[PDB]
Amino acid sequence: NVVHKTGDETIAGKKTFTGNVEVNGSLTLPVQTLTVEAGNGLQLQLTKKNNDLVIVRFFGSVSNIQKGWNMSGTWVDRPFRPAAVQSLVGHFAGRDTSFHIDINPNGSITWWGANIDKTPIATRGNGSYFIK
Amino acid sequence: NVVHKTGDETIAGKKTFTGNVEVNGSLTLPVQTLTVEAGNGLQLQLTKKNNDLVIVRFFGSVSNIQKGWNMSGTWVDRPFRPAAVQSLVGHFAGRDTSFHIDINPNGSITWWGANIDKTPIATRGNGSYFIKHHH
Amino acid sequence: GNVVHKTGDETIAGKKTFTGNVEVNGSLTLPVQTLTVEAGNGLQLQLTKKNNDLVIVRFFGSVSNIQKGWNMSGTWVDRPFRPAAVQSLVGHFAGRDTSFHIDINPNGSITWWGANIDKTPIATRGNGSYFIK
Repeated sequence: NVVHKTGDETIAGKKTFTGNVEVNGSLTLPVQTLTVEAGNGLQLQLTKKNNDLVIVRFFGSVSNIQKGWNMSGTWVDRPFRPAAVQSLVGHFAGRDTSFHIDINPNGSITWWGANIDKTPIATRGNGSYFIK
Repeated sequence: NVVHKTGDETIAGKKTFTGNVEVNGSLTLPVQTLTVEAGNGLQLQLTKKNNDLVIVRFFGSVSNIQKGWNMSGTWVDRPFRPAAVQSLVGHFAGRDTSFHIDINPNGSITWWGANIDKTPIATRGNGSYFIKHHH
Repeated sequence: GNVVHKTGDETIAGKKTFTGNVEVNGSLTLPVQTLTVEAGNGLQLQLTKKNNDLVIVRFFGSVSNIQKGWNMSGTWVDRPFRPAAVQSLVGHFAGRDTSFHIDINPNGSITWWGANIDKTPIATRGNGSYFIK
């Protein structure tokens, strides 16, 4: 039940390192992913590592929404919801223009681009937030 | 004075794992937060993990600033300053338009949106940088 | 003695799988690599990759003579920095209200997804993050 300086080993218990720790190989942490059909044609692909850092990738295209409106689709599942509202910037493919969405702590998503009419505009980009 | 394969333990010393490490529970690293009234109505909420990765959340509303001007507010505290100038993109709420700011290693912030006249414009978004961006 | 101690600087081989919770009060240092890319059309990327997974890209340079959906006509991203899946990274034009994005593709090519840019260079800046895995 001792940890050695060689060999593959499994280690249980809470280990608190008070100093500097270096890893020269790979550090593997939990990863979870989620796809959200957020509404109005917007899709989010979320990847969460260490139950904290989330990178959101925008897909789809948005139409028929105004600033301040919540997207009319599926809310972000509980394990991806941030503790505070997170504003994620995205870009309209092939344009000079951008938008942001807010992912609210309840999982709802609020649109904060300009109003978009019936003509969809492709939405892309990566945004990052911390859950805690 | 020995680390075991069970139990809660505290481990002092620089420990270098030359191979692979996996953590199946939570990995807790240092976290520090700071709110900065940057100037010109712009507010930054910074969260720094592992004295390295920072996510900056923009709040407030900017007015009366020209491109390339330092913002006329509070400088970023030393622990949050990057080693190289970092450009963080933000978005004006309810608009098609965006800006960026440069967070300078000295703690200052430079505005790099368009010139903004006296009417404030709400500023939002998350941007991330490494303090230790270099190998 | 081949055991890890609760004191002292020590180097430790073997894959160590911590099935529980781990806390680091000092700094955790993971592998870091950097790359500068003249991506084409004046666009420059400075990339930092940590743990062979998280990448922050920093845009520099000034872009000209590029159309939407065209691949940029410069150096492709070196293999170690390529994402598994296409990653769209938003950038900002310095001193302007306008923005762009590029797609960093799995082969290291980069596709321009701003508006078309004619002969006059516009300065490009900003950070974007992605996971390789």
